[PDB]
Amino acid sequence: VKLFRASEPILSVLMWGVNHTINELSNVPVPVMLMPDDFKAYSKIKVDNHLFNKENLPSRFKFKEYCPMVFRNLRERFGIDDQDYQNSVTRSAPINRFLTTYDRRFVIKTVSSEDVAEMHNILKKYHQFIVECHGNTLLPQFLGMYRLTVDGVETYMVVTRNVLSHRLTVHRKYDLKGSTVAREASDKEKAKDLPTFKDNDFLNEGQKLHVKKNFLEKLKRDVEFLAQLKIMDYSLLVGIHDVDRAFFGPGEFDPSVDVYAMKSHESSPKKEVYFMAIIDILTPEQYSKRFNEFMSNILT
Amino acid sequence: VKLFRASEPILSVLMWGVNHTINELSNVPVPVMLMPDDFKAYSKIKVDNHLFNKENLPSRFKFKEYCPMVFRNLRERFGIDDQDYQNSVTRSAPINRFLTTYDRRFVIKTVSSEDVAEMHNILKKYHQFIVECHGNTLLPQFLGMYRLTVDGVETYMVVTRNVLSHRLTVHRKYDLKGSTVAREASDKEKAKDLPTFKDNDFLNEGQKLHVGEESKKNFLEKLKRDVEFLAQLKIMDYSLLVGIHDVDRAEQEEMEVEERAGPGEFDPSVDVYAMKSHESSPKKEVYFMAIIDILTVNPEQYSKRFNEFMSNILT
Ligand SMILES: O=c1[nH]cnc2c1ncn2[C@@H]1O[C@H](COP(=O)(O)OP(=O)(O)O)[C@@H](O)[C@H]1O
Ligand SMILES: O=c1[nH]cnc2c1ncn2[C@@H]1O[C@H](COP(=O)(O)OP(=O)(O)O)[C@@H](O)[C@H]1O
Repeated sequence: VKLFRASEPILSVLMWGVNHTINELSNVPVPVMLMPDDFKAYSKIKVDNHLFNKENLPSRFKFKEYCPMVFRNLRERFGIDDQDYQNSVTRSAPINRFLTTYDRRFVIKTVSSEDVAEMHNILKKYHQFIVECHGNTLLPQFLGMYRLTVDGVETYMVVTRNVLSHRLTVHRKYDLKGSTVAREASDKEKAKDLPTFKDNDFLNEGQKLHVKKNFLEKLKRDVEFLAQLKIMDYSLLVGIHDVDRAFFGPGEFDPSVDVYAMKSHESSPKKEVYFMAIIDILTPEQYSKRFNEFMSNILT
Repeated sequence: VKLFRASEPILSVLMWGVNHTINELSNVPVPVMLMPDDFKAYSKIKVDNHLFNKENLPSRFKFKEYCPMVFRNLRERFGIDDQDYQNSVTRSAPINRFLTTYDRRFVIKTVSSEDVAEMHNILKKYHQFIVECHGNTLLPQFLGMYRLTVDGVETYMVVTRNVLSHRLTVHRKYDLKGSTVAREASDKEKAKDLPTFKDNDFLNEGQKLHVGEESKKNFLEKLKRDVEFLAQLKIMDYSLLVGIHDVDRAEQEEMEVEERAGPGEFDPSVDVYAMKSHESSPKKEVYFMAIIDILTVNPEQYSKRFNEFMSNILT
């Protein structure tokens, strides 16, 4: 019984809508492939109850899903079953603009109208690039994109698969950009429960990441693709888990789930698990090489 | 997997709507009591898809369900599972303004906005009546009420359980109102396949129904209670619907079907208006009898003439 009980009502609508749209899709056959119109399609639902079912939902709200068929296909190509996606969103309210599902499997990012337009401009090429990868890629894995309307105000959301592990506590996080600029953790951010250490502090800390080659074979392909689409401003996200810090076990992960995880070599000083993926690709060619250059020199 | 294919877009929308509201309702807990708000409540849904899922449904439609908690309670009080109700509407398109679900269990009547308003003004007394008679009534058993919007046009629909069996063929039917006036079926009507006969057609045929004492008296007690209730609401124009099933004729027809390649027994949990004919009766028959057309000569007077007529309708 899905009472859509959430820490605030926009999350109740998120849960209701993902539930609703995924059930509707279970009544829509999967095609022999996608058509152009699938890349221009949307679904729209306006809910207007009166004295009914108001305990957790609002009485009036809207939900819009951009390109349901394309995103259902992507979900398939990334190895995610729709009912799993549905349960990760609906079984308990998402948690903390960036959210995660209760099981930390997927992350929900608030985006702008500009970003939604940008994904529409990239979508057919993104999808064919993922067809040609057989999904073996470091780009964000886009699972769904929604517009919610609560109390008159529209909110746009993109759902991705999580870079970090949904089970293993992550001990240090870095947001690398490869720039010839000055990205460093702010003193306010440096005092966070878990800091986000941008580019400079990765070399001012001295962390290396020890292991090998298939990774760069995939990354070069990715950033070539992003530059060739005039995308800039993207970051690479690195997460460090210290096994030693510490049923189930330490350093133990499922690679079918934590798709980006990577075990450290025996030669590493500490026993570690790394997680690595590209993020924030909704906005040029120089940016590619510089960026690649930086990460060219993270691995040992 | 449910395509909702139907001969008309409105039926498709009806199937979608019953599916949607029943599944929504399954996420809503079943209340201890009903509250008064529940009798003014409604659920609205407005769909505008674009290049998406338009094989069977329209891109744009609306669906409204009246007092859904109240009709869910009613369903439960008439022994009808919600899951079953949605399957009868959604597994296959309803058929032939009157429709029936494919499995012939439920009847869907297009009605008027005034009918919806009348249902609203009587619903709370109707629900109390059903509660205090435990669903034992010849009145209509109302299961849902909806408003569909297709091509900018609203259509009101009331779902009821069938007076007629979902299995046993009906070979005669009468619509009796007890009126003093000459109710008779037209040449047009009397030329249909299953013509719907009226009062004087019933009398000129000298039809009488032998049900036996026990179920006769159950029927007459039910009917006294029901039409007293109706009269206390200023409701008229309602009829008794009687369908007659000829067991022997059904045996012959079914055998003629089998040749092209129990008997007279029914389930009273399902065919709740069904009565066997007395052990010592001329033909082995099964009747189905109920009150119909409830949303609208004094009302006390209509009650009186009606009851005195239907009292003599059977032996
Ligand atoms: O998939 C994720 N899992 C966990 N945290 C993430 C994930 N994606 C982004 N983050 C966190 O939120 C931050 C915002 O990243 P992003 O570059 O997409 O936002 P931006 O447009 O403000 O630059 C990341 O640097 C990191 O702190
Ligand atoms: O429950 C039913 N099962 C089978 N036929 C029905 C049922 N209800 C109504 N009918 C058919 O519809 C006819 C008219 O019904 P009703 O008197 O309620 O509508 P009205 O407002 O047009 O007079 C009935 O006399 C009968 O022919």
